[PDB]
Amino acid sequence: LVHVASVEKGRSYEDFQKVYNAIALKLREDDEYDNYIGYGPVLVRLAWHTSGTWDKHDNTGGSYGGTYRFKKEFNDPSNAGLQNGFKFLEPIHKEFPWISSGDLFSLGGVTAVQEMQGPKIPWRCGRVDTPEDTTPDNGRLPDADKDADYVRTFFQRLNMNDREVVALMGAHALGKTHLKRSGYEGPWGAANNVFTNEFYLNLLNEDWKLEKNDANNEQWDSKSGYMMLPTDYSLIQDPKYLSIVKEYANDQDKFFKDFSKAFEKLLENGITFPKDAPSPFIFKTLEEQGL
Ligand code: HEM
Repeated sequence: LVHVASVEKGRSYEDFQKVYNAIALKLREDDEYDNYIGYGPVLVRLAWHTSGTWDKHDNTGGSYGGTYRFKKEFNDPSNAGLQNGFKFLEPIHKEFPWISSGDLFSLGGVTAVQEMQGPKIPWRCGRVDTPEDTTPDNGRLPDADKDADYVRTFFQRLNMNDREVVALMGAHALGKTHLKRSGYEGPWGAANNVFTNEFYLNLLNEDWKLEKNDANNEQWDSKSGYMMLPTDYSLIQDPKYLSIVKEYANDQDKFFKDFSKAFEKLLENGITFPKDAPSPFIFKTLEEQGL
């Protein structure tokens, strides 16, 4: 199965910047969500989970088909809580019914990262909705209770290498774990709706204790009130990951650049872009537009 990007008919950069802007304005407006964290983090996670079902071996799953809209995928236990991101995007889709679902879910993530003062993420249009029977089964998203070997092997299926994995994990600066949603509780840091390299700094610099939470799962906790999942912590247990964590803790621009590449790649896995497709778009933030 080849998934060829097909530009929504007649649309160009300005159309998608209008969608960007509507997402960004609603992100600003709907600020109460999740104890005033706002929807940025869950939109980033929605983009990732709708992309991260991809299997490089047979091109099943991935962002192209926008299959999260079907009940098997929106009810994946691994996706618990993402319905909030979907509901956020609903009025956006109603205003711009021409955008594909995959394009909207992925654009939500780009918009969230950028509006949270993260790197620019080039974004390409052209995902096309595919039917219900193309929805990937549950179980393709990763477990959190595992070690570095798990993480490394997991991400090979998404064609990500060590640097790409450690960069992508930096998105765990954002938002928080919610006990009822996954069995883990707590934020990873203080700046959880501003995109920074704090995840790496906290991994290296907090004093972590291995504790059990109220769902009887182990997680790493600090006196500052932060947590790390076992898979996060694996990034400093494994010496290869550790080196990269230290790099990003010590170079914010490098983290931004590597995250941007890896996140675009994640959002584009499985899609074939014709030779004459438009170049990737780089959207202006609301701030850059004076909006
Ligand atoms: C080994 C890989 C990963 C594992 C096991 C993992 C696991 C988790 C878990 C358990 C949660 C908490 C869900 C909840 O209780 O609300 C979470 C939240 C989150 N993850 Fe991941 N994650 C991984 C990779 C990633 C990647 C690659 C990204 C995106 C680049 C990402 C972005 C997020 C965001 C932004 C949140 C916060 C969501 C919110 O506040 O609502 N994660 N992750």
